[PDB]
Amino acid sequence: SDDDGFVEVDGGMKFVYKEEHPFEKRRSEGEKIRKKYPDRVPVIVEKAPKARIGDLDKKKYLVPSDLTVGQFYFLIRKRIHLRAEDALFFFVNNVIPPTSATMGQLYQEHHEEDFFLYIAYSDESVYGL
Repeated sequence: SDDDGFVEVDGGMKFVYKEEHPFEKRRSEGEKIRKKYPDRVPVIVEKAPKARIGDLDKKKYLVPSDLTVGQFYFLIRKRIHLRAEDALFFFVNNVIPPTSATMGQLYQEHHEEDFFLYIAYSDESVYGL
């Protein structure tokens, strides 16, 4: 007992979506949309702190699970009208996901307790820079 160790609970990253939608309501929607569309995953995308980059009109995406991170990357780039030479990086829990992974795998490994996957985007490869 002298060495009892804390469990470090992971809350994920800060999102406006999480501040504006009560957790219990988020979890209800995440569970239900996964039953409605078992081959898709619900995703929240928001601009990271200090990013200097175009705004993203819509934060909520219902994504076929077999689409890759790289495909979703080009989708988001197009929605913010980024030029090809401009950078865009995604972060899930402060880590850049590999482009070859499926969105389904990223969701399975990293969805939060509300059954959403949370992605932040930035112009920089360091979250918050």
